[PDB]
Amino acid sequence: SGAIYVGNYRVVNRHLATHNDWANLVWEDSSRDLLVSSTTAQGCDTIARCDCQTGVYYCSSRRKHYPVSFSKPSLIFVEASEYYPARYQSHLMLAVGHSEPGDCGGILRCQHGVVGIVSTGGNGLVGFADVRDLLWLDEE
Ligand SMILES: CSc1ccncc1NS(=O)(=O)N1CCC[C@H](C(N)=O)C1
Ligand SMILES: [Zn+2]
Repeated sequence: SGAIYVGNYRVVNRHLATHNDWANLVWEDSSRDLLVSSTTAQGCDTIARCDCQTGVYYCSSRRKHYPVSFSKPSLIFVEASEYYPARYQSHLMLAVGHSEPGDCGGILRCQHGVVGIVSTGGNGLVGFADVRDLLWLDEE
């Protein structure tokens, strides 16, 4: 579990969105595993606007933040899970690191701010849904 709180927005994995998230929906995209809802209080996270390929992510299954090297956002095949059928997920970055299903939502960050959230994994890999292209998270 986990979310990004920037401005009056809450960014979560689409597959983990609550009924309150859907009832206050701003934008969702199943191909990216992302959903954004509106919030009453202002959040403290800042979004990175950069092309870093190194950063640090939070792994809840280890209670630890790990430094990682990650690939550029791409279209990657993701196997069938209890949340989606086998499909191509877009804007996904891969890294070598520990992950378990419940680790989804952990933040990946660089020196500039939040880069994305854990979305996929398995066998010593972890995948992150990038958010750096969503410029509208910084306004309105
Ligand atoms: C951190 S997710 C994870 C980690 C380790 N083993 C396995 C997994 N699970 S998964 O990769 O099948 N995942 C399950 C939840 C939905 C995800 C999606 N974005 O399509 C796919
Ligand atoms: Zn950066």
